[PDB]
Amino acid sequence: SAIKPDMKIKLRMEGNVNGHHFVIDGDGTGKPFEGKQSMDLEVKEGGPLPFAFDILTTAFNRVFAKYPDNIQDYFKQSFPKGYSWERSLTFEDGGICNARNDITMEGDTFYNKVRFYGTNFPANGPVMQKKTLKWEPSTEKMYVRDGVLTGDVETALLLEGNAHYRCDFRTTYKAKEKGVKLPGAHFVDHCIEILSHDKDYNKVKLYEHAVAHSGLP
Repeated sequence: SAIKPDMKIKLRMEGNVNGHHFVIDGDGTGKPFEGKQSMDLEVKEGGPLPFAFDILTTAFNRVFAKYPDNIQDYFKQSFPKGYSWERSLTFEDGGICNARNDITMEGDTFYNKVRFYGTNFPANGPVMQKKTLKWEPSTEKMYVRDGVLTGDVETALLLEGNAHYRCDFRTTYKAKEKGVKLPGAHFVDHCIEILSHDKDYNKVKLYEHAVAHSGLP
């Protein structure tokens, strides 16, 4: 195995939401085989961000997911050469984002080149007014569509005042190496949380736990 039980994470995100430019660096560690990761994020340019930090967090690697023996693990078999993903996020009030990550490995470290582009967020909506509290736990449906591994998430952000703000994500995943075999259809359960933050979310500690399963308990 190329992948160790303890791996470092290095990340740079460049992006624009509703015209606002920003650059965010990340440093972290995780346990690929237990499906757990945490990372420290720091806004380097464009802070304080004028939109809900929460919209970025699913962009800050399905290598961090506990896969049982009976599901093909496309992500761990992609290394050391690595893989990319592209994601479209569609929010219920017309906000739309496109994100991508190119993931590489050098020694004990995953490097992440992340881009995040958002537009059409209404000025009076929860993203631009900073009314989000968290992502609900979610299930990602994994299947093959025209020869490409595809994940669908139907999820929601909890808002201030007991309301939910619905999001649908579609992610396409592509190994750099031709001839990594596609998996069968399956599920990955996700829980993402902000563990700590400073006043304007210039510094954030982020955690994710993910488990692959075939639907049964």
